[PDB]
Amino acid sequence: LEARAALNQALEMKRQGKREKAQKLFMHALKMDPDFVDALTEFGIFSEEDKDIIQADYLYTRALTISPYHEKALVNRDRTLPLVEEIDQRYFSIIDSKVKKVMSIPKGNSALRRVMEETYYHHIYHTVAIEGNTLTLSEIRHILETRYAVPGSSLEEQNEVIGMHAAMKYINTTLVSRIGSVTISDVLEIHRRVLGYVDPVEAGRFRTTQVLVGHHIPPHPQDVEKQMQEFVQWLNSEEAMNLHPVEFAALAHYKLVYIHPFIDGNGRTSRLLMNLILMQAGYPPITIRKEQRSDYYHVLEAANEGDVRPFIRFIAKCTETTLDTLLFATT
Amino acid sequence: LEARAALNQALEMKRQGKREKAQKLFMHALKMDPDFVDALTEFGIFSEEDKDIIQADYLYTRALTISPYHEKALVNRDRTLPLVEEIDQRYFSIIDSKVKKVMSIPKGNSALRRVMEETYYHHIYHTVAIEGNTLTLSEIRHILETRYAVPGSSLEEQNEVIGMHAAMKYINTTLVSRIGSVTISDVLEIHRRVLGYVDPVEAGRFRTTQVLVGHHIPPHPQDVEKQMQEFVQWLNSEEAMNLHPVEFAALAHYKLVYIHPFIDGNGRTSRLLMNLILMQAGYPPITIRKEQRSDYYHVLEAANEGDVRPFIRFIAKCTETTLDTLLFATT
Ligand SMILES: [Mg+2]
Ligand SMILES: [Mg+2]
Repeated sequence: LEARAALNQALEMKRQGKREKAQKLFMHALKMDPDFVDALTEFGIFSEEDKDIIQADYLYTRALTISPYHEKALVNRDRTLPLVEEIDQRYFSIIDSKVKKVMSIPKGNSALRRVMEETYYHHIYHTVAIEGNTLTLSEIRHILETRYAVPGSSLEEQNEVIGMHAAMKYINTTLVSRIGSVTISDVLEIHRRVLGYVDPVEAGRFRTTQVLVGHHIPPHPQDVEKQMQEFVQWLNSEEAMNLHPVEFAALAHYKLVYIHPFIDGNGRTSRLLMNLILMQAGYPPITIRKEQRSDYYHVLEAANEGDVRPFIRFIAKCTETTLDTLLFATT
Repeated sequence: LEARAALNQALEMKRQGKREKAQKLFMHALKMDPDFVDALTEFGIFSEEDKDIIQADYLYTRALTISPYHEKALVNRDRTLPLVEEIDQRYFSIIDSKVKKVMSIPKGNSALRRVMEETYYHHIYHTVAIEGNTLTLSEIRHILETRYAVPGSSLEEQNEVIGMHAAMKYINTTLVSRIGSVTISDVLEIHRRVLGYVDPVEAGRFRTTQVLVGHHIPPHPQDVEKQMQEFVQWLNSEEAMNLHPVEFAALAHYKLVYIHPFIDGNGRTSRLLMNLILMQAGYPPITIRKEQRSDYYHVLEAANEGDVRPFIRFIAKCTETTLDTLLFATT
């Protein structure tokens, strides 16, 4: 048991007062056994000493999903759960007050006008770049302003960009202002534009083949439609409307990605649905940056393994970064 | 009546023995009055002297569609109608025997192999060039071989080309060899690929707005579906199967263009349907050349004004040119 060995080194290393070695030893131990209950528990206690309550609670919560009767994780989780709820609520309150300031700024303001036009091309850049698109911000600007092809670049990559433009224009023209319930048709019409210029056969229609997505196996094609019916019901439900808008938008994003209803364009379509929910709640649209790709996939994995909270927190931080930029620009 | 004046000059000019002036004077007169019964009749008699029986009969036939009791057109038409039927049949027999020779040539032949690969890119070039696409044969070859964009050319123009490639590949993979009836779905699946990369919203769905096409007003959108049902019924009918394949393929082309079922891609889709019918009858695919555009539109106009025979003859000549090239190349 190299797992059981690595932990005892980590605990010894902590006792001595070497945080950095202990840190790595805890990580090494959980790489060797990701379901190692005592390693999660002891790394949690360690994290609380650095004042990282959220991480400690994530670890205790994970431990219990494996061994729900582990006494040391249970006693600790019972303390941290209500505490982390309060910390998470307090962060939503900081976001709420930062949105109030941004909502207040006069609509004509020359600074706010400049920022919003840049973030349009910026959103297209990052949302395609995240899927492996190699086009630059300026190349994307050239494609959308002139409608002419960029030299020595794949037509497919350029068609992903005009697809994103057509989808966002459709959302802003037809959906953002529309009052009433979201429909499966709304999602199909978004996808039709996202993927239409790349794969017109598959655009606007459900995946017909089972796939692997990282370590995720999504619903079988035969179940995709019913899962999407249950999803849009949730989008229109009472409990969804009573969530904080950032949590509602984050969970809508995660649920759609989990279902993976299309052969491709699931990520791009989910990030558009997120921004529709946020904008309908009077939030600004947010952009998960190309550089955040690895963090993005890590919090999706944590959600798949049973805890969606790090994903929600990740979307909350993206939402705060977006607001900070707008406030800064108009201050 | 400048019409009545121009004719009398033409007749006088013919009496004297000046064919060229008379020719132009007859044309000038029919420009001024396209329904001028005596001008059509007298130009017909003139055409018979040059041994142009087909033109003379076209003119007599046109005269009678205006004035069905004009005695001089009627006596002439009654003579030329059965004669032109025989001449048209004899041309179909020359085409039939030229197809027999081409069908015979060994399938492995290195010369036949070379020709057919060139005509693929050649077909895409002419079918898009006819619709106003400014891309060159080599630019089209670069787009389809590399999938990379050509410098300083519109994405739309390049997407028309990958659409044509996807449609032709689909036809050859799924339709050409398939046995049984053609369906409306087959036509929608062709259109889905033809227009999918340019207009994914409209690809594979019937026109929802009334349009003008030259001087042609097609069926109103509310009638498009029923007209397409009647059209595919005709495609699968007994009378269609008993037509000469060239006449069947030409009339299928004309009927679909007349209905104009889509917002765009009607021409490209009709030329594909023509080549599917020809190839299923063991004919080679044909290409209406960019340079023939004006002749093409002239015979479509003659069909709209009540005589489809010049259109059928035009497709027959295109079919003979195609065969002559193949025979030449392998001789
Ligand atoms: Mg590049
Ligand atoms: Mg050019």
